[PDB]
Amino acid sequence: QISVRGLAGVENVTELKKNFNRHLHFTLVKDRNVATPRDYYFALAHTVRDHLVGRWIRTQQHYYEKDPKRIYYLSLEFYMGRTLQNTMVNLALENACDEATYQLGLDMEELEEIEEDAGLGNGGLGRLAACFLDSMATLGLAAYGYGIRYEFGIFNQKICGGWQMEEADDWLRYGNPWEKARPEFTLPVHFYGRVEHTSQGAKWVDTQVVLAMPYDTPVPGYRNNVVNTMRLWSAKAPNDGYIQAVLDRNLAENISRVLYPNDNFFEGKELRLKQEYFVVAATLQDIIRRFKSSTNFDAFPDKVAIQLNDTHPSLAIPELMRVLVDLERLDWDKAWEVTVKTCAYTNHTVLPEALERWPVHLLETLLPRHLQIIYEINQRFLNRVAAAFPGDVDRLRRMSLVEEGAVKRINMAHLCIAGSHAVNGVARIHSEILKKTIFKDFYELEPHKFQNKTNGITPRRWLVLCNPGLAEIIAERIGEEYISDLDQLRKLLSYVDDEAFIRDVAKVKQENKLKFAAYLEREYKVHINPNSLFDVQVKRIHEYKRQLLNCLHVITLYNRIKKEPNKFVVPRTVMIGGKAAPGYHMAKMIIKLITAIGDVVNHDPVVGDRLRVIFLENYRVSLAEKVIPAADLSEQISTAGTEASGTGNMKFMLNGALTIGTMDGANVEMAEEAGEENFFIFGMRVEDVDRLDQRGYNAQEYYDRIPELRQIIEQLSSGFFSPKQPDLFKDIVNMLMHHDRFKVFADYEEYVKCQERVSALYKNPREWTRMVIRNIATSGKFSSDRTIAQYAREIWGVEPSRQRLPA
Amino acid sequence: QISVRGLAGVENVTELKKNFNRHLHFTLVKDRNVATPRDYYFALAHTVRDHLVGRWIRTQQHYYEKDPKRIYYLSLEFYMGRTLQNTMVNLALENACDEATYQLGLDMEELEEIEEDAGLGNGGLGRLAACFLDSMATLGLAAYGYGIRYEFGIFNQKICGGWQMEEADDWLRYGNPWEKARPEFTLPVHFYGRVEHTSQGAKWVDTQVVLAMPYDTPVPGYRNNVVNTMRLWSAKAPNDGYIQAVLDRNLAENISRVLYPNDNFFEGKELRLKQEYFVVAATLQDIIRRFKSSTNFDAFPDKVAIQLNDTHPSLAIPELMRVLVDLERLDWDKAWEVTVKTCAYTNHTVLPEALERWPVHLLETLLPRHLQIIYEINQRFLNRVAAAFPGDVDRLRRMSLVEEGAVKRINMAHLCIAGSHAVNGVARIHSEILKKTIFKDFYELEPHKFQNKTNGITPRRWLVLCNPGLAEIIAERIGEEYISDLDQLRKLLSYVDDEAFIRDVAKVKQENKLKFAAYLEREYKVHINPNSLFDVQVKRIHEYKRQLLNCLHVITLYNRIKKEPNKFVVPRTVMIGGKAAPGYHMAKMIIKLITAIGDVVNHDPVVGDRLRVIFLENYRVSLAEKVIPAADLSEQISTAGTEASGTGNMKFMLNGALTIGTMDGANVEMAEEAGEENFFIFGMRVEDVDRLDQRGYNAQEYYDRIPELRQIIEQLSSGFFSPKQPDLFKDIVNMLMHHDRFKVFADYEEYVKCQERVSALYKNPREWTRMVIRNIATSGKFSSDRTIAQYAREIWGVEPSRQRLPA
Ligand SMILES: CC(C)(C)c1ccc(C(=O)NC(=O)N[C@@H]2O[C@H](CO)[C@@H](O)[C@H](O)[C@H]2O)cc1
Ligand SMILES: CC(C)(C)c1ccc(C(=O)NC(=O)N[C@@H]2O[C@H](CO)[C@@H](O)[C@H](O)[C@H]2O)cc1
Ligand SMILES: O=c1[nH]cnc2c1ncn2[C@@H]1O[C@H](COP(=O)(O)O)[C@@H](O)[C@H]1O
Ligand SMILES: O=c1[nH]cnc2c1ncn2[C@@H]1O[C@H](COP(=O)(O)O)[C@@H](O)[C@H]1O
Ligand SMILES: *Cc1c(COP(=O)(O)O)cnc(C)c1O
Ligand SMILES: *Cc1c(COP(=O)(O)O)cnc(C)c1O
Repeated sequence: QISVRGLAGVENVTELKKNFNRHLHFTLVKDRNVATPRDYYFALAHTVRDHLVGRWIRTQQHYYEKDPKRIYYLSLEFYMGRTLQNTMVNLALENACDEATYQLGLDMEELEEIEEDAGLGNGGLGRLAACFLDSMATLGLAAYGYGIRYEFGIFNQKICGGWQMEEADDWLRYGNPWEKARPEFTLPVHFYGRVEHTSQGAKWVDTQVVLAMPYDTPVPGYRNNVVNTMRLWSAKAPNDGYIQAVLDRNLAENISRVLYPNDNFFEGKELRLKQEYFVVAATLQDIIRRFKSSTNFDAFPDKVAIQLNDTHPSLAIPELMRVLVDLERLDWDKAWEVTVKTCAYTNHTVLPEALERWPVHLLETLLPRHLQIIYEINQRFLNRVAAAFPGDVDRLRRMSLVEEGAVKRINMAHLCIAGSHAVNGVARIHSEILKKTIFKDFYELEPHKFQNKTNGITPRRWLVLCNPGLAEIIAERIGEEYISDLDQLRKLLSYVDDEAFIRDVAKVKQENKLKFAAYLEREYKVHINPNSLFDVQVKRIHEYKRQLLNCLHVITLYNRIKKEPNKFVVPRTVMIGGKAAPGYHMAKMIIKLITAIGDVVNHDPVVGDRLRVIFLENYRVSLAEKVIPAADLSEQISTAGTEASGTGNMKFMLNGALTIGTMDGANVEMAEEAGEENFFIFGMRVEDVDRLDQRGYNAQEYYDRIPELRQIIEQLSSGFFSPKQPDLFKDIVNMLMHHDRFKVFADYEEYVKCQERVSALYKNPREWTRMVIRNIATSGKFSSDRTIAQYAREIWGVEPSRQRLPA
Repeated sequence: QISVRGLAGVENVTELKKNFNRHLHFTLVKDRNVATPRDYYFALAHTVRDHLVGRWIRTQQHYYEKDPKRIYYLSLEFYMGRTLQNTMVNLALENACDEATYQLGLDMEELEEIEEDAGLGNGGLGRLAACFLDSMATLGLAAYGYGIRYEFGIFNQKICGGWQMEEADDWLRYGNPWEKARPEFTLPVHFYGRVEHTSQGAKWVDTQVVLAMPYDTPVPGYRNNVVNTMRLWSAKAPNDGYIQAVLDRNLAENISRVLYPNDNFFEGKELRLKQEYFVVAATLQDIIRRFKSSTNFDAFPDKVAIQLNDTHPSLAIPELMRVLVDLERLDWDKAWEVTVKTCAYTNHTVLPEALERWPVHLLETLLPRHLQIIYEINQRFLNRVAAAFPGDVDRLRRMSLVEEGAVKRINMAHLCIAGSHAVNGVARIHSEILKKTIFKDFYELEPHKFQNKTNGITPRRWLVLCNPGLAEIIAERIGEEYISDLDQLRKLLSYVDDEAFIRDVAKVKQENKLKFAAYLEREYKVHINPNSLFDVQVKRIHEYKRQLLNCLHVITLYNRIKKEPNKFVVPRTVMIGGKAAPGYHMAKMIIKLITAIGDVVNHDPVVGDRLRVIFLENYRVSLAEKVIPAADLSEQISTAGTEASGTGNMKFMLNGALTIGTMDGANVEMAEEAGEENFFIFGMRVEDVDRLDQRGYNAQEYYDRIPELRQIIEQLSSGFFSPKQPDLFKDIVNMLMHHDRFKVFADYEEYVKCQERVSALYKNPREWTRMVIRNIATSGKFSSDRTIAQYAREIWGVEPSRQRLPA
């Protein structure tokens, strides 16, 4: 149908059709008479998977022969989503599979909806790992993603009576055609035990063993025949009254059972610590095995890079030391030199409650040798600080890896900085804040260590796959090369006054909105006006992300309508979606508030179709691919200095939405690229937040001076949005009035005013679309290909390559 | 190589080779350079599996079209063993696969050894179900095997310091290529809750739900293109703080985790009760669904037969009533008529400790509605007894399904007789004992209900597969038809004086013994003399099976050698193998005794190679296929009246061993078929055991009157067989002297004398072999094809058919 989806050649279509039928018969053991749409999905999945295999085997043997430096990306999260369409796109099979399935009497889009998301992540950090895997394969790097194969990923979110309900994400129920179990490569991981000192060093003895079984998933590059590996570990009990002993195997296998869904507050839970060590210990054995199959560990950093995605795999640092010192018998200083040159650490937040600080007593019991190594790292590190800053005793206590107090803790971020040659933030403003605030002491000691690597998203999934209509109209003008070189989108600026292109951009958006409006009715029975402004905020529910500020605007619009009903206002569909961490009470209250506002707003006859408030249930990668192409306005309204980067912001920019946002995270660089005149910027900057903190933030002041804000707070308190439980939202009101860390009231006035400027522009479709074109055209910097190329050159010491491998 | 293994045509060999390579590449994701023998096994398994699929789909659709009466064989055990060779044999692919693999540079026999046994059973009862599945497919019956997919089958047995150690049988670790998961056909099973009475009958409410997910395994008939289904249920939790709730899913899924390995003593364990209901509830929903896809349940018994393998699935009876009465709204009397005509029950033991008697309080909590139904069945049944035998109050308490006492129990055997139209024993003597002793009252009420169905074994696995050499020399003389018509073996009697045939039979046995002698050295480092008499007792360790009597003979031979060292004795290799139930202390002591005897006997220089005692570790189906073809003497020495049938006895007879045994179980019919002169019969008959019980069994009498027996007991007591723990075997001595239920001493003298007659004949190879020929020639009755044909005609009301389906 469309050009960017590849060729539908007679020979390939014929071939796909027969392999589809072969799988339906031999693989699924079904005939056409009893086959369901799910059976047809699996037959297609296996057919497409066949095309990966040859390339997968030859890529991996190519690495064995040529022995390039290997990149190991360690993460507890890989938020992969669906694999079928992505595979077709990267292999140039989409039009051929569409044609083949059409000829068999099937709709491929319907078959695509059957696949479960691989939801092995919480949000941005997990999705970043997924985009990075795609870019690393596309750039021809010898890269491996290492993580945990959770049996249950992020919970499915049900909304019952306006409240979030969690249910198990049983994503493996019908099987996973993409993975290959490798039980032959199972490795032992040790826990507990004790440390024995002998003539020849320390020995870790009397341990309990858990087996780590790898499952490999192919990661195809974009049309370069490169297929890399994501290896995820599954926990297995070793084979050595009777009935109970067998049933107790579950205890060991619980390690890989479920993803921890708390993304707001660090809890030192033992099972989580086991998960973190499990991935680290199994992965490092793999790394060393592969290195030895190339005695001398001087070349180790020349052949290995380990990237730590946050501090979650930080135990890699003392584990590498343990292996080099205890097992390989290297002296401490040499082992440390190797470790530092091998490891690099990425930080994703400055919020203190989201930083890992493990109680010493847990590490003492679970990993006694690792604690000894950490103490030794700390002593040697603090000797360097003391020599650099003589007599500065407070610096010594501030920089210590060991935190004293009620309970002693290890600061995993401090461990990571000490043991890494590079530390990066994820957007320019974020990396600056790190140097000026929480890691200031470390920056003063080792300035060379600190870098910025602004985040990005893959334009394969986040344009070509989810928005083929926009990809096509772009390709008509400038060709197809931009898909792996997103900077080429700048060429679109010469079409900003092109009447045909303006109309096409606006047409693609309208089609996306109609399609999403139809999805909503079919799947959830909710009716929206497709001519309204699609006002979208989708992301995990957090106080810092300020879904509450959005809520206040929505109520303001409602109250204004009720005051002057016969006055014209630009119609809006306000959509808010995202999951809340199960133990995050305030986030769960915010979801309830959103639905409660909807219950009042959506049923007021005076409002009509001029304002609709919808909570988007079960927000996940597959839903993002649907809603983002349909959005007109992207809400990126975190308190300045709190959102390290954001990546959803970039997805919306690439897909033709305009952005309303604070000068926070990557928003700053986005506005810089597009021009501030083409962005809806409002609110306090970081410096204004700082000035307000020094003075003391008093929410009462805003309540007293803004009548419209007062009315909303009174409405909340009095039970206007909860008639049968008048005090339902008292926690929210109390927080806003007395202990709001994120200064919602302080940005209210400027936010509302900025929103009026948005409505004013939307009234002029031609100028709206021209501003959209200016955004899409300057979104090139935010490709994860750019991000990964910078990691490769500036941290890993390897050169990217767009050169194709033989098919 | 050999004729019975089929054709190796140029076209088939070429085809198998390329499909092997396709699976290695696309299915296993491996290249020849890194592939291991295990990879090669899996590639072959998938290639052979492909040939099943077409026939599997067409067999099942044929049943849907023709709608024949369906046979449902319900068992908690299916002792399947390995599947690869059996599949090749039944599909006539063995020579072709041998040739194809040879041309690829691989040894197929080596690849065969890689496959794990499906050890989903304990012993004879579980293996009977497996043989029955093979025969039902071979006889063209629309038969389904229904059971539980245990994650862990019968434990692997390790011997450490002479003691049995158990370890988990992780048979699914590398995957199972034979099964197909059918998650789309998952069904709910209910537990706990309470019973609510309404206007329209009872309702079972407030239950906990566990999901039953089916896995289907193909069961190919012998060269008839029939492929039936074995459906095994796996337990799954339904999808509806957070972390713990997810981890607690294990509780539900534990139902299908492990096979209970106690085959000696009934323990009323709750998890076992859950297993029994789980298989029954899921299976019956399947049966009813399939029946409704043919309102009127009058035709139900015309379209459905349910065979209960022991009382383990006895809950089928009240569950069928529950469904018909509570859900389908049939009146009680009609539902009962249907139930009785549908169900049949097979008994496998008369030993009271092995009979299921479930505590009322467990059933009350777990299955409250089923208990109500059982009580109602009992009241109506006892009203019939009272009308038939007026005033016989003791009969009423004897026949009750409810047993009064300290704890009230349900007698599941009584439930089965009441609710079945047919009750059978498993050998003629066994079925007679049932009528005369434990089920006498029931036989007097309903004589028509009671039948015999003498057990059998499949000649595919137990001759063609495990003993191809013997199968071939038989086929040379009489052709190949005997493989599915074992009675044709009678034609071999005209070759009893044929000098060529005598030599060939003796040659095949010698080759089998050399091969097994080599297996022992290679896998266990034990050295045996292949010219000795192979004296074999393999079966589960039980007091009734009297491995202890064998032990006493072995010590007698040793003591006789030590007394007269320079006297000639026929050299023997005495092999004893079998697992003991983990909680069966006496059985574990018996294993220790066997190894302890070996430790003394095998290292005495005076003995030389004249006597060797070996414990065969980890006895299982795959080991039986190796040792049975190598045996000269089959030990079948249970106390008369205790072994219901035996099936191992039949395996040895088919494979050219002579039998030493008591007149117990099927031994009686075996001796009848072969002629008593061609059997080594010794010991008390059932009547002699009865006379001894009435008198009172006093072991001291035998000790006092037999000097050779006294010496052995003194040796045991004094620590001759345990120098470092002199009192190690005190439990065994005490049992033998004071509380031996199985009268080991009473059969000692006749056993030893009979063993001398065996040695005398072995000294004359020609006459030994002629007696062997007489046994093989008359083993035809003991084919499970004969057994199943009798079930089909006399119980199920269906006609067998050797007619081939189109390929
Ligand atoms: C330590 C613990 C509380 C368990 C925890 C666990 C997970 C998270 C988590 O999911 N954390 C994020 O997604 N972090 C996100 O990372 C992306 C990518 O750089 C950024 O764009 C975004 O600004 C940042 O908030 C945060 C905290
Ligand atoms: C009730 C419980 C104690 C759990 C239990 C569980 C399993 C068994 C068990 O495995 N039981 C047998 O194998 N029984 C065997 O069945 C075969 C086939 O008919 C006969 O040849 C043989 O004589 C008989 O002992 C016996 C008892
Ligand atoms: O020892 C070897 N000989 C030949 N190829 C090898 C060897 N080891 C690894 N490979 C290749 O590398 C791949 C496996 O890589 P690895 O398991 O990640 O180390 C396989 O697909 C092989 O093609
Ligand atoms: O409704 C039907 N239409 C056509 N074939 C059916 C239907 N139901 C069952 N079958 C056939 O019967 C087989 C499944 O049988 P069942 O699941 O055991 O009842 C399938 O392989 C089909 O070929
Ligand atoms: C991109 C993405 C995120 C991250 O969004 P932010 O607005 O940057 O927090 C979270 N969840 C999903 C499913 C995503 O795709
Ligand atoms: C045949 C068989 C049995 C049954 O043997 P008996 O001597 O009849 O008890 C037990 N286990 C296995 C593995 C068998 O093959």
